[PDB]
Amino acid sequence: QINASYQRDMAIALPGMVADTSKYNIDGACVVNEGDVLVGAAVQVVQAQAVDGHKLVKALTTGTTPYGVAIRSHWQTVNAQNQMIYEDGGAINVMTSGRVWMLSKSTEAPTFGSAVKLDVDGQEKSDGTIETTWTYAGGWTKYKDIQLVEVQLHQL
Amino acid sequence: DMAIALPGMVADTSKYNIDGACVVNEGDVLVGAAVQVVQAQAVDGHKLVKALTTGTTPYGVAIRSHWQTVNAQNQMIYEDGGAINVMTSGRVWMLSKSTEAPTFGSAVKLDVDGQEKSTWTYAGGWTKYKDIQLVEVQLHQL
Amino acid sequence: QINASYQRDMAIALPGMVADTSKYNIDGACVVNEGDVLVGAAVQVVQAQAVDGHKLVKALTTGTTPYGVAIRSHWQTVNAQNQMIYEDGGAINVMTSGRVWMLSKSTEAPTFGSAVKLDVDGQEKSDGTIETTWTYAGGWTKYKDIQLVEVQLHQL
Repeated sequence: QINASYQRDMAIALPGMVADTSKYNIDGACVVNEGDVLVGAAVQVVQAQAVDGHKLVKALTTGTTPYGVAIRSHWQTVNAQNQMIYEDGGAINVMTSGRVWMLSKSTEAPTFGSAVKLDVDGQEKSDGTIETTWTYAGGWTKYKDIQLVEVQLHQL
Repeated sequence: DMAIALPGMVADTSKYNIDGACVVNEGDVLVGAAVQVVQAQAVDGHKLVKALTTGTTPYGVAIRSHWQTVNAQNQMIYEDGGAINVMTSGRVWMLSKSTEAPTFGSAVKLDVDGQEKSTWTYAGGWTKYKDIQLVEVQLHQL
Repeated sequence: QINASYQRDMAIALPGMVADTSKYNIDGACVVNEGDVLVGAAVQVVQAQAVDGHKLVKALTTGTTPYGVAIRSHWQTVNAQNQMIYEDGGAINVMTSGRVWMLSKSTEAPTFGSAVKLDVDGQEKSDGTIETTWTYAGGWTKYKDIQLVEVQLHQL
């Protein structure tokens, strides 16, 4: 006959979400070429047009320098594979500097200020092959079986 | 006339970044001294700052604030257990122990107290105020 | 009689013009010393005043470190020699971070992300003897008998 009150907390992050409102820069004059990319994964630049002024990007592969991370957008993205993706032949929202949430494949929390190493598919890994100049921003969390890590980005 | 500058005060209005979600874990922090991140909580998002020690990587420089911190001394100080402003990118005046101005664009080195001994770079400002010998430092975020 | 209509396109850029509205930084507390500076060419620092605060700049020279690139302005520039120049003893708008259109004297288009090399006179050249931290941004065009190149400047 006694009443019961309960309490629940929200999750703090989603893949490809901008971590906070610090100094950031979005490179939005790019176009997806040769396939599709995942929100929360790194991309590489294929070529930059001399006159038209659009860069050509795709998912990261072996032996390629990353350029940025795709970020969430409720308008520019299409829903496929139960998640947000960017389809081929369309404008993309690439983040080049700032704090972002990234998909992870590691199993242990990282160290603040250490260098970020990626996997061959553009996802963070504690023992990846591709080396970057980015550093960890401190965040490390999970959303319903999806691991997320907070990454600091600076311009190339 | 007027004094030229004070420790912990931002030099110019160029690109700057200030992290206000921090707290002094232990001891007191002097305004205008470098700080380091002892522990960054993964979920809570707060950074525990401390005065620079031997063989550690600096993070930023504590700045002044007339409301966040008050003190009975002439010089401002951050008390233990209080929110702290730390600037991570931009030009700031800093405490120094050197006596001659170094070359412009040189890479500066930090003492064990958080001071400036004989990566951040020199910006070109070298003044004197009440025997403090401020130095102007450019901080980048890596 | 058959009616006719015509078409013509404008140019893309001008020497010394700011490329786009990405994150940039202009250092306006500078003074020109010992000579004239061409808009769209790199500059060097000869003395930074310790108390007054102004910086003394001049055209680039052999065995020196460049600081930035002067930009266009319709109020701070004098019209001499059928073009815009910065005269001696006047304030100059010097850019130290961002994308800019810069004078060039090479013959082949550059590759994205590679390092920039300068000539003795302060103009971009593919085999110059001066090393810079700057990179190429992909723009490469030509005004009337003038070559231009898009350059990304990082803060020194």
